[PDB]
Amino acid sequence: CSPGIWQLDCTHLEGKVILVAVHVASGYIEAEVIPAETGQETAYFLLKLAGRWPVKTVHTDNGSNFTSTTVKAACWWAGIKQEFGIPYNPSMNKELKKIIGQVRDQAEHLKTAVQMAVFIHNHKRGYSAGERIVDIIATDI
Amino acid sequence: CSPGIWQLDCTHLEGKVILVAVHVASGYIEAEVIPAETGQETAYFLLKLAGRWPVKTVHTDNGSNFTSTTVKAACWWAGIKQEFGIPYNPSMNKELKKIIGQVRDQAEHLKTAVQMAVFIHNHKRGYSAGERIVDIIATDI
Ligand SMILES: Cc1ccc2c(c1[C@H](OC(C)(C)C)C(=O)O)[C@]1(CC2)CC[C@@H](C)CC1
Ligand SMILES: Cc1ccc2c(c1[C@H](OC(C)(C)C)C(=O)O)[C@]1(CC2)CC[C@@H](C)CC1
Repeated sequence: CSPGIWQLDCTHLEGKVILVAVHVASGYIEAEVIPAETGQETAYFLLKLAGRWPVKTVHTDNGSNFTSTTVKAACWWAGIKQEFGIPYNPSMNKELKKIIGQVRDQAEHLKTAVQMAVFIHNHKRGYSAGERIVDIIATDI
Repeated sequence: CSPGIWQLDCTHLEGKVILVAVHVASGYIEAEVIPAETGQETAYFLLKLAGRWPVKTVHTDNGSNFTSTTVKAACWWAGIKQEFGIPYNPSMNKELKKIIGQVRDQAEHLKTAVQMAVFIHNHKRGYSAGERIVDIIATDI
């Protein structure tokens, strides 16, 4: 609901790892294939994300993702706090996997199809996710 | 001046290649270390960028960057045209290298320092580049 909240999760496809970041208020997605589920990969991704968008808090469906000192150092440097207002009651990852499968045959590498699917998701329409995120953030200013 | 214009260039540091994308109207930067100056690296970067921002035209200071069929295919799929309104009369890359040098000792890897410098650049103040780009794009809507 708030404009600075992002949710980060990893999902798996074709034996590879996809890190998926969702801007909760807009549905806008940032995703990319990473070599492994490691603290260093998560930390580097957070640093990239935080330099491109105003990231205030981060949530996840796997709390242990954020236990490594390397991730904690990346949140510390970027001024990112953990999100505590989003409960866990056991979506976009399935929508993303659906789009990836639709375009998968158009690219050789999974990482390319992932970026094609991010493009499709963020620009699909009644605004698009890419339109909503900028309107939410700009309005917050 | 127009909200869909980006300029892409590669610069070199520590024997590595930095791809730098600048949103011309705002000064907002996206940058990352890439293994080599190749058409495939440029194409993948453009696909990523185009899924995150509304990219209409792309300029560069090295026209031959955009001659590979692989880059042409990435522009074709994302609907990106070449920018023809920005002449070439022989800046941000120097500002970026300045910031990188300031933070370089705080990280082991150059790629990390680059993302730290992107963060510093985009959030430095009279708005910041990250504030201007969202205001420009949102206003365009
Ligand atoms: C390797 C490779 C070779 C050639 C082409 C592609 C690629 C993709 O890999 C890179 C993004 C790293 C260049 C891929 O994974 O096939 C295109 C078309 C032409 C790029 C644009 C895409 C929209 C379609 C796939
Ligand atoms: C390898 C490595 C190991 C440990 C730490 C870091 C790193 C950096 O590399 C990754 C971003 C890939 C994790 C680096 O290049 O040193 C930090 C602190 C702790 C991450 C946060 C940064 C703001 C400072 C450097």
